[PDB]
Amino acid sequence: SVPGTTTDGMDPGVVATTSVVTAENSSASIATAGIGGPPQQVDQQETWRTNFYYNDVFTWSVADAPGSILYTVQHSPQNNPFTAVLSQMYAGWAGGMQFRFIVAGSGVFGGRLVAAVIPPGIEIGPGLEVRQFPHVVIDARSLEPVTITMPDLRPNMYHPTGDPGLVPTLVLSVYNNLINPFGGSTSAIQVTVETRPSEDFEFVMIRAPSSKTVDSISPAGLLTTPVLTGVGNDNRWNGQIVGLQPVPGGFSTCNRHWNLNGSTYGWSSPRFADIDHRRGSASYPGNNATNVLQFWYANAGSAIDNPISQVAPDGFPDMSFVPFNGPGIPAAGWVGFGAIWNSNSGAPNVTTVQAYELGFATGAPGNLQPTTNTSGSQTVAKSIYAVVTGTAQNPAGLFVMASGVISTPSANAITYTPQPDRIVTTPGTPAAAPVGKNTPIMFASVVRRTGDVNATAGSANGTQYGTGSQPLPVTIGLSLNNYSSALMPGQFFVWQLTFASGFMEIGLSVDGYFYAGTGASTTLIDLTELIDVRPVGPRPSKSTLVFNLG
Amino acid sequence: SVPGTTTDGMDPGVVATTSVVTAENSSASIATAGIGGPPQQVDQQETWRTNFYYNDVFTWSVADAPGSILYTVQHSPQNNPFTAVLSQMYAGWAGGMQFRFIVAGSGVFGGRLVAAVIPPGIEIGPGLEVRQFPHVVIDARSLEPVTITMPDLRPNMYHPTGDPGLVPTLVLSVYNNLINPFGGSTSAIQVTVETRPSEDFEFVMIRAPSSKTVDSISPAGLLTTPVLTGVGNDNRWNGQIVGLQPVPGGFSTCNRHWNLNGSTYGWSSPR
Amino acid sequence: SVPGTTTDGMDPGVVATTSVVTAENSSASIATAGIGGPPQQVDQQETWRTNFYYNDVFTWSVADAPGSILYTVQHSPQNNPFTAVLSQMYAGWAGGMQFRFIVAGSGVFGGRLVAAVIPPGIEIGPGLEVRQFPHVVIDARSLEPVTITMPDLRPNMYHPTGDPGLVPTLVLSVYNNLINPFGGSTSAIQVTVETRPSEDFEFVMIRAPSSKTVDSISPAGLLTTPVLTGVGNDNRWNGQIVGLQPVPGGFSTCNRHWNLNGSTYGWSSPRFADIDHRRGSASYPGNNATNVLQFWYANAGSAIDNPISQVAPDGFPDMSFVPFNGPGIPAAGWVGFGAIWNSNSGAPNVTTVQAYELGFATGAPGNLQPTTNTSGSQTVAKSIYAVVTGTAQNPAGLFVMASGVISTPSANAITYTPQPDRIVTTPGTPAAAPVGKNTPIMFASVVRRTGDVNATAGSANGTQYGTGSQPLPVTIGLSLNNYSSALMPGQFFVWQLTFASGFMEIGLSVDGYFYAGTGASTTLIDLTELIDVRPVGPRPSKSTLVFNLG
Repeated sequence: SVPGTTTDGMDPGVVATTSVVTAENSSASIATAGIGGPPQQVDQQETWRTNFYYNDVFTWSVADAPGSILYTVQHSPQNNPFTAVLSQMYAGWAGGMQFRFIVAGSGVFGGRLVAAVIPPGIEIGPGLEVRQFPHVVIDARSLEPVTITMPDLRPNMYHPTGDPGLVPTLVLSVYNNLINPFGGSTSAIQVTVETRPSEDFEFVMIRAPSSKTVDSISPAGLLTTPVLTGVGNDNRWNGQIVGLQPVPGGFSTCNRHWNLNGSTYGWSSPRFADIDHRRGSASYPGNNATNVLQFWYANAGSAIDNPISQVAPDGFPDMSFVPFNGPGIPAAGWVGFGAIWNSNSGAPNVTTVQAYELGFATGAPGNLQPTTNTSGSQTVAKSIYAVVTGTAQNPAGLFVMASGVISTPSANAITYTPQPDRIVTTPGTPAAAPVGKNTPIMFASVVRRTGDVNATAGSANGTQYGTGSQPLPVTIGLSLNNYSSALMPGQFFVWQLTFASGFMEIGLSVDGYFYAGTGASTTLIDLTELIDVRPVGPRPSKSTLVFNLG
Repeated sequence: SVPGTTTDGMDPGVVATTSVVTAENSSASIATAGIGGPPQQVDQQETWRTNFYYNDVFTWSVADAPGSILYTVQHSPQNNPFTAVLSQMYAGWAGGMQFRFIVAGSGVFGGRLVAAVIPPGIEIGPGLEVRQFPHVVIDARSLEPVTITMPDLRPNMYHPTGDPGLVPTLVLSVYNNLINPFGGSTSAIQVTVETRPSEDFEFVMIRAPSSKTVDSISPAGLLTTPVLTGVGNDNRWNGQIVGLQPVPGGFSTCNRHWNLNGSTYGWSSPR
Repeated sequence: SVPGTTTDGMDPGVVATTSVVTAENSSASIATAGIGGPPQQVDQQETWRTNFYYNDVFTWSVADAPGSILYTVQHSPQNNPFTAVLSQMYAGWAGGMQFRFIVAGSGVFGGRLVAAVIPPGIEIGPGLEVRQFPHVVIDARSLEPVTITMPDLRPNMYHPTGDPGLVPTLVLSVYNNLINPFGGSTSAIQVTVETRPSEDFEFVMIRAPSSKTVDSISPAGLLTTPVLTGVGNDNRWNGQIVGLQPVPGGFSTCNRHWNLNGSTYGWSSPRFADIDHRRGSASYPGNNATNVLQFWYANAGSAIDNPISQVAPDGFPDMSFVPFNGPGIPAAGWVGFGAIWNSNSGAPNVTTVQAYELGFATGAPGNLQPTTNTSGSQTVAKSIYAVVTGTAQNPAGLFVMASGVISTPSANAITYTPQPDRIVTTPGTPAAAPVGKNTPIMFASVVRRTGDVNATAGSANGTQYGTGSQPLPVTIGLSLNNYSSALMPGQFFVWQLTFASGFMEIGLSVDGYFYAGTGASTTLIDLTELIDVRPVGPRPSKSTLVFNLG
């Protein structure tokens, strides 16, 4: 006898068929994937083919209404961890994949789940009625696993590895409300999804692995475990990422931000080199030239140095200029050490070296006001400390070092200084907006300031944070590879961030912005107990990313 | 007609073989380990090798997330009591070892465990994912015991007792969260691990009692009963230890402090 | 009929046996790799198993003496491009591999090659007599391919994927001098090596690919094509790598340099953050405090801030201090913008902001002399331009920004400024020395200066170069992973850099230094027409790396 309480790795449990799984589909799938040649990696006795391996886990609570979606997977060789390795030596794939669900509940629970394979060409999200497709209904009291097969319903004769085309989507939604007849704090059970290729899965043509690599067919390898723990910086301050900042209002970052199409709207390369502009006018107030505040300005659009955009010099911060006058230190400003140099010889001036506040403004000879649009604006520098003399040369130049620190009027730290009310954006960049319970996030790094240059993380004076839209390895890999055929609009590419106590998901839209499903919470995420990052793949944007840190 | 509520000492229960237990692994283990001469203590009627005996017990809480480690042991003679007695009497070993798990829960509980055998070269830590190995899943409502045999996967021809080298590792983690539908104070059950050598386990060379090398006898002898309620002094002062106090936040002492690997970072020899 | 002039991909040509290939070795290899379980990926009709795929090409000239080694490969699943993909899902391997040699010569050429499989435990290099092993002799006039099989002569019962153990080595040396009876400029032919697994090759256990990944078993993925073209920086100046600098005398870099054991001797993390030191004495000369040169110094060894070494603060340059006085700009110095800050509050001073030269010196109150050893020395800063007033506080602090520029006394550029005569090294770091015709190389990046801040690559004023020991992605990946069981001492890990016109090899020693076989040439390599980088694996250090750029 074999009890139902212990299940083998190769045991499928009960096999739950659906009208979408037909012999005609299987025979047509084999017969027309044969245009790739003989099927490859089809040995039935291989260990990667015979066992089920983990794909996901999800929670089913009593508050989950009938029709609400709990699980959604897209047909891919990236669901299985071993067909994802084998796809790096083959140029195509076809066939189906089995999905084994193990429900972890007792015999006292009620409520049921429903499972349908959704054909390609149908939008996946809320309002998709899973119970009016051909479906299967699973109890909460299932002891044995329930494996359903996802066939290859494809309009192409095989899926190329780079662009697969249209694929089905397996949806597990709530059929009936899960009930606990006991009543109390214990109202949730868990369902584990595992996966294994079907008997008619195959790869079709071989190809050299030095062709389109793992970094060009999916953005799974961009956001790996050392990137988010201690190695990757951000794309604004070049500082070690120590957290995530949820932005419930939404923001819009243009500079050093790459979308999933391999394009940018900014004026900066994916690197932190210096800001060097030629022929911008420099000036200094009054008639006396001792301890004066050096000023520099140049119209946006006349920076003919960058092969990416003519708006601003490379590495210029996309922050509005905060106005200040006299010997008063401004609040929340990008300042960076630099100098004024004569354009005719390239020689920097001896005495005009200071920490210059860099930003975007509107009227440089008159009243200095901040701005966000680059149109009709100008890139404006002005030193925050005293400079002896000052170059009043009109064709003069400005050279400012790459990384920047925070201007703070006192020793005490302030909030994260690129707030969305002052981030400079060209006309045309799309904005990150909260979709469902998923709010956009930034990537906080500890950035020191001009009030305490000894201030580190956890300083008793107060810790200072600067935020970026993307990690630098993420936007470095996004500029080098194109992932248009990896995510439709209205979809996220989700990773899982396992922590020491909890676990929580982030997702990347086609715009390039990252999202965590935290709702309206503004509390910074610690990112210190982060142990593991793994990808799970394309998911709907209107499906809440999980977030529990307790 | 045993009802399943009472299990014999020799009864394994349901045998769950993942993908590592193969016949020709056993054949390539038995034939190869003849480099230690004739195999010793191989009599499959002796009671020390036919019965399951206690090794460890562990607690499965409702707060243990999926993927959390509950019970991991490297392949060793030390996972069995009588094999640990005989391992000081011999200088090499080979073969597998069965692990019988008995879950102490009623039929009202829910949640699953996952057990895999990890191959010898793999590093075991935070990044190891155990459900993406060939595994077996065990329910919290298991009445009969479940036996998972870890075979002897090895690149060496046998395992020296002082330097076994690369061994496989049985890893038992949480597959699904443990659920009590009542809630309340009861939030943890217990699993007892019994152990018994496999059909192909053996020793080879004899050697003098108490004489091996690396993997020095685990430091169970440096901390005994009197240390706390008798002799035994401190590092800064020479007084009896009257209590322990927990510091929230941590500390750092590097004067008379020696680490697992014998080394000090500082002055002041321990006297 | 099948002519010998056209050969199939699956055609082995003639099969050249050796006494090292025996039936007892094959049967023992199968019978004892069976302890891993059933053999995996052993389907004989698979396309990756049946075809030969490219491994290497090498040149055989008339100047190559009898006994000189032309080709050397180590037994590995990294020789084949498809067993290298399959090794990411398996925990072990065993069995042999075939090597197919196609000699490209006419029937007018003379001379012969010899081929032996060398057993493990034997040193590979010059003076290894291949003609006194069991061997096979191949003409220069061979029309059909010659395939010889490399058996698995192993003392382990299988090779684990991470550490394989002792493996054989296939050596192709010269048997007889290649002769052209014609005489002239055409004195070289080419031999192509291809590879295919043997019938008894296998993988033994499956494992999850999220285990020890491709970046931990071999350093092949560290030096990839975007790293050396336009993305990677260097570990000294954080600038885009535009070339390689051959150093025929040898050098020794300690700071921000990681070896293959995952260890460093430097005082810097693999990142370019700022230099922040507490309690170093600051001073300024004379009694007047206008336009004075600010000075700062602190003894090396009293920087209690770094969790890696107490020698110097994190990010401090390993360059000797070049002395200067008065209003004279020094030559070839690390200068970086910074300030002096009061240690009791962390507040930077308003007026002491300048471009400070940073270096290592010996006597700070007396005569400032340069130094290379860190022992008995001190980290010394001194501004290169005028600073109003100056903090004379003994417990004061220094904060200098991360990246540095060159100090140049005129507008004109100079040689690459971290010359090996001034690179600061702790006592204990090993030095890069020329082995054979292979000389160590650095990684030149265009670093701008204080004489022309508009100076870029190819400037009519003159281009300025700063060199580092390693690329930043290479030393970032070397700190995260340990490759002790990837290269024995006396070996290089070679990559191939294919250019538009030529192709040339670099190799990485266990010390962490890179080598190119260029002899005594000091000419900088252009690295602009670099199109492809691929790895080839462990090779002897006393075997000249190829170099032809024409």
